[PDB]
Amino acid sequence: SMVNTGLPAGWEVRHSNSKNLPYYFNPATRESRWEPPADTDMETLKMYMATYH
Repeated sequence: SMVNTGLPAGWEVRHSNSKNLPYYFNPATRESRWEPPADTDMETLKMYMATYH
């Protein structure tokens, strides 16, 4: 997986095998994020989170 995300700096989009949402793994802290938080960069996500704009 090789994408740009305006996620908070602990970014890495993972996703469940059969269940339908992603989960955002932090590599540098043992933690994860579920939906776009206040520390996120929506501008750098609008180019990501939607295909048509």
